[PDB]
Amino acid sequence: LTVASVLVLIAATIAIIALSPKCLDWWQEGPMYQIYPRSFKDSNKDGNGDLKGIQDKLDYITALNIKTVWITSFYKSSLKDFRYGVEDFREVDPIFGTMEDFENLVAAIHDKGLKLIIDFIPNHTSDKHIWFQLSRTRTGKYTDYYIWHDCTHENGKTIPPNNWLSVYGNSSWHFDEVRNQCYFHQFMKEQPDLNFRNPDVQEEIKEILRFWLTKGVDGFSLDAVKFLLEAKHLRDEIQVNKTQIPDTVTQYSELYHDFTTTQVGMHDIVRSFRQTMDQYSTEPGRYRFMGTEAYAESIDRTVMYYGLPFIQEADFPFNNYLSMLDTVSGNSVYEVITSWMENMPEGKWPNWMIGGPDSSRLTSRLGNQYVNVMNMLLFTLPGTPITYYGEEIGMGNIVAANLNESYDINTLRSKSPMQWDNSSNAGFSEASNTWLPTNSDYHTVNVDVQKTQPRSALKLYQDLSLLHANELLLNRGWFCHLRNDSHYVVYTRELDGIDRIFIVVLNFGESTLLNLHNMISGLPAKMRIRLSTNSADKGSKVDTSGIFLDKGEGLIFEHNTKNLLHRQTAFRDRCFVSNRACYSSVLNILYTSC
Amino acid sequence: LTVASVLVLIAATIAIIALSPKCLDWWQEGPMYQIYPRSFKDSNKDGNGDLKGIQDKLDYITALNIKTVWITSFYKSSLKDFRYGVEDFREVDPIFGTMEDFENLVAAIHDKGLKLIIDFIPNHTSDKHIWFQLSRTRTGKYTDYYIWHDCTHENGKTIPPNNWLSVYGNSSWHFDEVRNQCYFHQFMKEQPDLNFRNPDVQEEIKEILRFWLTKGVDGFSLDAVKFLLEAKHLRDEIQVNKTQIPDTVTQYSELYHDFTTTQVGMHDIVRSFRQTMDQYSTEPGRYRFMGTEAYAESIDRTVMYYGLPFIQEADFPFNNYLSMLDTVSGNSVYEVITSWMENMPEGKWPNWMIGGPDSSRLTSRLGNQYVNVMNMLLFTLPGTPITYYGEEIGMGNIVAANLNESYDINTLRSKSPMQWDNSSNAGFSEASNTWLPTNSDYHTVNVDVQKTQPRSALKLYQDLSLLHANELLLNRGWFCHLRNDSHYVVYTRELDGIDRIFIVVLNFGESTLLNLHNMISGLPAKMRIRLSTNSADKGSKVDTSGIFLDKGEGLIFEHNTKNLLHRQTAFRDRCFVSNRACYSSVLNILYTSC
Ligand SMILES: *[C@@H]1O[C@H](CO)[C@@H](O)[C@H](O)[C@H]1NC(C)=O
Ligand SMILES: *[C@@H]1O[C@H](CO)[C@@H](O)[C@H](O)[C@H]1NC(C)=O
Ligand SMILES: *[C@@H]1O[C@H](CO)[C@@H](O)[C@H](O)[C@H]1NC(C)=O
Ligand SMILES: *[C@@H]1O[C@H](CO)[C@@H](O)[C@H](O)[C@H]1NC(C)=O
Ligand SMILES: *[C@@H]1O[C@H](CO)[C@@H](O)[C@H](O)[C@H]1NC(C)=O
Ligand SMILES: *[C@@H]1O[C@H](CO)[C@@H](O)[C@H](O)[C@H]1NC(C)=O
Ligand SMILES: *[C@@H]1O[C@H](CO)[C@@H](O)[C@H](O)[C@H]1NC(C)=O
Ligand SMILES: *[C@@H]1O[C@H](CO)[C@@H](O)[C@H](O)[C@H]1NC(C)=O
Ligand SMILES: [Ca+2]
Ligand SMILES: [Ca+2]
Repeated sequence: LTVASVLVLIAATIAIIALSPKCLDWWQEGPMYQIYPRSFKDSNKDGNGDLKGIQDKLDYITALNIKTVWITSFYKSSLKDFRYGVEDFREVDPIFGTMEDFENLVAAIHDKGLKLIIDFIPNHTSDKHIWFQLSRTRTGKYTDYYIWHDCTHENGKTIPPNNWLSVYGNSSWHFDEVRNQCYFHQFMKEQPDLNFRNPDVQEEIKEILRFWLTKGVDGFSLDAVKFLLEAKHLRDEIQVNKTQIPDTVTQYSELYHDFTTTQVGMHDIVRSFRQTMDQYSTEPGRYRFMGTEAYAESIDRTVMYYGLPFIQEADFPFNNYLSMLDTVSGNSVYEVITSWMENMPEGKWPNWMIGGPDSSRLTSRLGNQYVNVMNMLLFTLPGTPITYYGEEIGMGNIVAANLNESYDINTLRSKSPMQWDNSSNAGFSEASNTWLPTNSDYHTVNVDVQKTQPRSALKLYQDLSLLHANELLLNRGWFCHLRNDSHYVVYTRELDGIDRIFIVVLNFGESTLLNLHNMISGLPAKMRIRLSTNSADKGSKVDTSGIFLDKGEGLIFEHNTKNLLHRQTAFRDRCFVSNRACYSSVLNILYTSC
Repeated sequence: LTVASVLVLIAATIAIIALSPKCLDWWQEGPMYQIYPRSFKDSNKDGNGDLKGIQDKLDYITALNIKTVWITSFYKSSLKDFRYGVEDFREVDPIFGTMEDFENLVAAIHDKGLKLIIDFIPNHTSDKHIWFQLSRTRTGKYTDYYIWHDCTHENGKTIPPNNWLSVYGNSSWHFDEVRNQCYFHQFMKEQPDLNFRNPDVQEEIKEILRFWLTKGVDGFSLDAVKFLLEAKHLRDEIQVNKTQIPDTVTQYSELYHDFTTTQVGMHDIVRSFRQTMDQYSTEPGRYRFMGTEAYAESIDRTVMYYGLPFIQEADFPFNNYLSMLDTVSGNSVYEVITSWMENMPEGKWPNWMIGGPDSSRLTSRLGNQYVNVMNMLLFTLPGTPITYYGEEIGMGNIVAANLNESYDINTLRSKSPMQWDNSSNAGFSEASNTWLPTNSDYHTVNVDVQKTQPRSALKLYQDLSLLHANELLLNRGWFCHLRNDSHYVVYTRELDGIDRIFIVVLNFGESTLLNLHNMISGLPAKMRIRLSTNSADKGSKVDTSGIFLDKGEGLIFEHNTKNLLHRQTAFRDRCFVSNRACYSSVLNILYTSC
């Protein structure tokens, strides 16, 4: 009998190994906390943030159950704004420390189990770059590193070869008196676009990627992908106003950009970036993440960066939606969620971010009442929640100050220093005359004040990430949304074998009442609030038929049943999942077939 | 001692297996002989060629050392010309036999060691197709199988949504009175373009590919790849003449086609076609070939179909060059060869074809004197030589006849029936009033006459394919061309370890004399002609300094030396190879490292 029982065990183990799904990578589980390196924490007492200040506050990052950091671009740049025109990719600016300060930051990050991500701008460079200074003199192989074209430039003004306009001004062809030819920049006067059609240039970007990968940056995040390649035929773009007179079109909005955005072969360059990073992802635990971050485009063009089922391009493109939305309601939020889940290919991992560097703050664009409900929506979605720095608490925008450095007046309100304490400059730096004035109402909004008091908008961010990390329904579960309303958004998170669902209700309306008996069938007489926007109500009792919800109010309901909505014939076109799996309570393991 | 000698043998075998390069596939070695199914051979005595007639003449195909057939598109088509508008992809027309006649043809081909290739047109369909007849009525899923757009069509004339013109006429948007909407065809009034943005349509093409792959067609050959996808924004194309008045542009030449050719995502559809055929290529000997056949475009766009080093797209695109060349000289032929070898990525397999269906005959475009020299150029190049039907001998064009069927007046001169015998209709068919009049001078030009007489332009095609198949220098060897001349084209074929080179000299001039001592160094006082255009110098003696060459004269010199040009520092930018390998005379095996 034992001789049969010994193989029945080996057959059981080989079945578990064959039925166990692939474990979620570090970029799939755990939220991200995007950090601005200049407005997070200062250590050397100079006025600007540094990489050492992020290492000192590393314990606070783990306190929020954060997995990845995604530090914003920190390079030796002559232009700190406008897509971060870099003049030296291998070196770091005098600010943010030195190369040794960066090596100690990534090492301390790996000791606490965290992951790092750095921004990468392969599209353009700076005017002070060693490649551009050698290109104007036609020195060696660098003579064709940029898009150069012969243009006429007489006594008074320059004439571009075409009407191609830059995103931040006029005349995206500028003339220089050294090379006597116009160069294509498309972003700014001091940001020449790096010609990617040169095989030498495409290989030079590989050396920059491998340089940081050996340091252990644990992935990249491309900035401008759709501006890589342009049309070889320097033809004029189609104007939006056909009757418009020429010599007047100077705005990037009044022009159809069909020859300077998303050209043939642009994705193949993105496909080659993943192939280079794949050489460093051979380790079982050391996987490399790659983000495209293509903003200001339609939904069908964003989902193209996910790749094809037979060729890998990128893990996921950064979800620009939910950030440009100024006025939120039941229909605007529902349209954004369905636009991403319906256009994304199946088996991919979505993502969501409420705010970012080039966007207004949450409480300044939506309001202080929507800070709690938007944080729950970020953690109750199947995608990877991405959080901006200072977004876990309610940090308002600041007025535009006149800085001597070349910085964008707009989109600078989000670069305010992090409010740590209630001391001078909100504890961001012990020095005076900081690079940006700290927000005025910092004595009432800071990490130290919100930690000591209950019912604050800091504990809600803590237990949401804890609920997202501990519970398996939020990590890898189905997403079944319930129709469309203008005063409430309700969706259900479920998984096979759990015998328990999560009902998330977000108001986004005007203090209306919800009847849960009209949306989901089979709910009992009473249901418990697992997580309330106002902590004073967690673990309370509310009946389904009639729920009092305020403006900025959101609830999470935990119901025990084996009546998952994803199994019913009605909820088949409104249920999405990335990794279909079945849970087993008896044998605590993940199953594919069930 | 023996205990050490036994492992020294195993170490030798495991070294040979590890150093042996990959064997050349069936599409890399052996020439192709493209056959027109309607003008090759008739069996049922009806007037038109059939697939059974190709089976009867299969022994002649093997007599030319031909590896692949590449039968031109033979489907149930309502339009036999203009890119072969098909109305039924799963069935065959009444002509060319039935489905059983095709199954007996592919089976007889595999018995003689030959390979088959069929043409595939996934771009468009016919008006009588079951998909188009079901699309005009909006019946089920077929309502979006074609590019439909709402257009105005009042009493007198239709108005297209844009100025997009077809390749064969005006107004590539036509109106139908059933669906009351304009459909996009881009080729002809009865050739609606199949909308590929529909996930259903892209999957329906997979079922057509798998249908023929189970029959054993041994690969496909796509017809129109650059016309698959179009721009979703129905914007007007840029006119070549800016001052041109609208309502007059009706020619495909006077318009820049930037929104209807080579769109973003077109290659991804081609990448998916190879992924479907890869499921049938798992066998070691049963490999599937895929050709793109993108004509009328630049060289940088044609080499993009070769694929990337990390994703396979196609084996090789069909080389449209060397066919549009009407007047041949030393510079026109040299530019074509260098344009393909310099733009093609390394490790790929090139190709060459002198003529085709949509091109004039060789002796009618170049002359009867250039028939012999162009056949040698096809077999002395590293690519896969592709030969049109009737091209091995000198077959002239015919005058344009008025046929009752919808056929193109031009490009029909190449569809003349094959001249087999000197009987009625040149032995093509025993019936009268054939579909196309056989060329008049068939009593002097036929396969039977050229076989019995020596010094004909049929034996030169036989021993060239024999020399290309037997000798390894022509199969997989280096290609080092010697500078540029206007009265002779000289290149050298060599391989490491052979200790012997092949010097090919083609005149393409006006009966000039060549001094071989000025081009290649190290040649002896006398050299032998392995293969000559005029089959009389085969084994003669000619000194290097001074060689008498006529207008249509070509020579192959076989020199024994270990001074290969590809090893010298001067001939490094003019030497190309696909599979770099080293030969060993002692051990008759192929080596990678040497
Ligand atoms: C165009 O050039 C002029 C001259 O500097 C400048 O004042 C103007 O701001 C430019 N247009 C835009 C939109 O920046
Ligand atoms: C822009 O379009 C409008 C037509 O609606 C008209 O003002 C004109 O065609 C254009 N404006 C100017 C100043 O030309
Ligand atoms: C800062 O916080 C501490 C404790 O919360 C408090 O005692 C102190 O009065 C505060 N100082 C200012 C300037 O707000
Ligand atoms: C739901 O969506 C449709 C179209 O988007 C809209 O017409 C309808 O008013 C919406 N229903 C509610 C309750 O908002
Ligand atoms: C345009 O339409 C007219 C009407 O049939 C036709 O005669 C003409 O041939 C068309 N143009 C071309 C280039 O075919
Ligand atoms: C085409 O271009 C030429 C200018 O070279 C001129 O004839 C005109 O602009 C165009 N022709 C017509 C008939 O409009
Ligand atoms: C055809 O060929 C045979 C042998 O070559 C010859 O005897 C006969 O006279 C020829 N007939 C015609 C009509 O050319
Ligand atoms: C070779 O090519 C160059 C440019 O294509 C041309 O100027 C030159 O005349 C050519 N030399 C000969 C002998 O044809
Ligand atoms: Ca660029
Ligand atoms: Ca099409």
